Amino acid sequence: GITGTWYNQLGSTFIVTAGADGALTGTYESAVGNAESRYVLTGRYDSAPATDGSGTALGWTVAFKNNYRNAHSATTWSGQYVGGAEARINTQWLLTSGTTEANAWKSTLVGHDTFTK
Amino acid sequence: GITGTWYNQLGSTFIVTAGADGALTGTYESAVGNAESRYVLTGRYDSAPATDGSGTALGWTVAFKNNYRNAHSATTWSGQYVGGAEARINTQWLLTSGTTEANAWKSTLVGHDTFTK
Amino acid sequence: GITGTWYNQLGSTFIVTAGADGALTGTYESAVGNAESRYVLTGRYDSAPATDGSGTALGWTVAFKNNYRNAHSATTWSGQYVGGAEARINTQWLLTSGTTEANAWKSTLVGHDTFTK
Amino acid sequence: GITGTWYNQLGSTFIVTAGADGALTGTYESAVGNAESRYVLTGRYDSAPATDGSGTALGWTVAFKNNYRNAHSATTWSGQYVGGAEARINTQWLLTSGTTEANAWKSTLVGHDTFTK
Ligand SMILES: O=C(O)CCCC[C@@H]1SC[C@@H]2NC(=O)N[C@@H]21
Ligand SMILES: O=C(O)CCCC[C@@H]1SC[C@@H]2NC(=O)N[C@@H]21
Ligand SMILES: O=C(O)CCCC[C@@H]1SC[C@@H]2NC(=O)N[C@@H]21
Ligand SMILES: O=C(O)CCCC[C@H]1SC[C@@H]2NC(=O)N[C@@H]21
Repeated sequence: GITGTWYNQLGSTFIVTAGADGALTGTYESAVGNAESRYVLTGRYDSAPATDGSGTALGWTVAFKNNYRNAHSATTWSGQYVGGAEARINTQWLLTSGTTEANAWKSTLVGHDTFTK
Repeated sequence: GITGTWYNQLGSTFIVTAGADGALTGTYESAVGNAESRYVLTGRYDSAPATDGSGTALGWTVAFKNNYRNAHSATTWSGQYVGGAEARINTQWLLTSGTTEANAWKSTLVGHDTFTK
Repeated sequence: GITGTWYNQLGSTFIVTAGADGALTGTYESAVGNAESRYVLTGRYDSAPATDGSGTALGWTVAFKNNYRNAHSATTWSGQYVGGAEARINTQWLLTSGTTEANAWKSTLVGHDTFTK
Repeated sequence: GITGTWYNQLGSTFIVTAGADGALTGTYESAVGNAESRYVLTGRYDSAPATDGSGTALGWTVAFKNNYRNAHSATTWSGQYVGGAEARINTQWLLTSGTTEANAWKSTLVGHDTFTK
């Protein structure tokens, strides 16, 4: 279900593997922003969701540093996986950049991503 | 540095190790909500931040499922390590609960936690 | 342009008048939550947006109290208006409920609504 | 108890009057950002809050355009008034800037301000 290759609305690619333990591991490639090639991701998901048609809560983090460049930022996605013919992962994210103390009021962007297979 | 035992304004406890690879691993114990005992966390951080006075960007995730309890929820903290006169982690977070499609509009809480050692 | 009747993805109805002052006034009707009938809204908008084809910044508030009921809550929508053939208002919102101090950590939901005519 | 002159952690100044209907009217002056002098604000508040110790839900908007400047941006504050010894208004905010479609993913900042009398 959650494991596989997903794409959002900006065209970024989320490649993820959901493990026994509730662990998420894989790779993120952004189509936008100060980003090039793939980045490591890690996260967690609820490995025993409610049985009432509820979705599956999950979240993951990407620090946008790889061998090619470093944006000095990290993003976390919070959302849920909804399985089925039209499987989706619906999220909201927070992108925090390293700022000085004086600019910290402006260090965090908020947005929402929708991923489909 | 980031490795260590941190507490937030609620009294929750964040125990982390920062790997040289940009990995964050540890446990989280919440003082509030539908939680008891400790939860695995996993995250990422900028392992080569700027030194221009800027903080260190980081994020992590906790799914609130352990051997004791399952809240069917996942929270992500996005923020930055500030190495001022005091060690501090300022974050904003997103908590998403598993919900049916009907209730998805009301699935996600947002807040802000500050951590000191 | 902004002035008109708008509907979001949940089926809520936003009727507003954009004033010369940069004032937004109207009524809001939610299809979801603890709400019946129309509610008073007020907001503001950039009455002189960039000419580069950027959208128009705006926001508005609704306290969910009227003669029918009082949810002891208030939402604020923050976003931009984009004109043309398929004019749209894309927003993110914050919904804060009155709580005790002990429960302030869970007082605020976050979401996103997209409005069309 | 909401009416009056408030200051936040950044040094911004917030002058409000709460109307009986449940209106919020006033001016806002920002210590930071692409801002100078006063800005009209407007908003709503729960004029009939619970009487169990809960705060009063409120919200307000500021479009950062005035005689002096236009940032092509709007901020909304959502949160609650905690009355008593140290009157507080705890908020979270969304700041949206007019952008083109291409940059829309990065148009919104999120933050939180604490105001005191
Ligand atoms: O009630 C649940 O669903 C478990 C949530 C755990 C508590 C939340 S996570 C964000 C915030 N920071 C904390 O230390 N506790 C709350
Ligand atoms: O339940 C309440 O506290 C009052 C109803 C709030 C409904 C919310 S406001 C954000 C979202 N957009 C809508 O059109 N309805 C919901
Ligand atoms: O720079 C702009 O686009 C306009 C000024 C922005 C000031 C922001 S609004 C949120 C935060 N709280 C404040 O008191 N000031 C900043
Ligand atoms: O700081 C940067 O510019 C690098 C990261 C790129 C931004 C992101 S993360 C949220 C959004 N979703 C997505 O696929 N790309 C952008």
